[PDB]
Amino acid sequence: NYDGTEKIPDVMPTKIPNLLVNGSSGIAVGMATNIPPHNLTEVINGCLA
DNA sequence: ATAAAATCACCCGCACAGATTTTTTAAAACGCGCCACGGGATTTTTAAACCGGTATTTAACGGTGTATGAATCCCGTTTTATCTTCCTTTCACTTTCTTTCTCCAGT
Repeated sequence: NYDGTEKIPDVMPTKIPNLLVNGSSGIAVGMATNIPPHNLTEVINGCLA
């Protein structure tokens, strides 16, 4: 952490494709993102395919 | 000094609706000119009124069976009369800045 007295995970070991099913939206310097949500069953079927 | 409840400015990308701002275009206008058109004075011809008569074609009249016009009752629409308001304006007051007049200690 900032004081060097704790530990924080670098990334989560997720079982869910969260990015596609929930989307995202943010504004940065020189760029931006905009992603719509989706349906979980269709994403799972696509991953299996 | 402990409790209860509230409010606002800016940064970073991107897409779009709305508000100016040039730019182009069609209508209105002006000056000059010429010839198409209408006025005036003869020739010509034909549309309609007038006499017949005849042969149809219409309107006024007497029964039935409706469709609608005036009256009543409402509710959205638009006018008109009637309140409050923010900028213009001065203006007497207040405040604040600039120059001047002394004091005055020192030598």
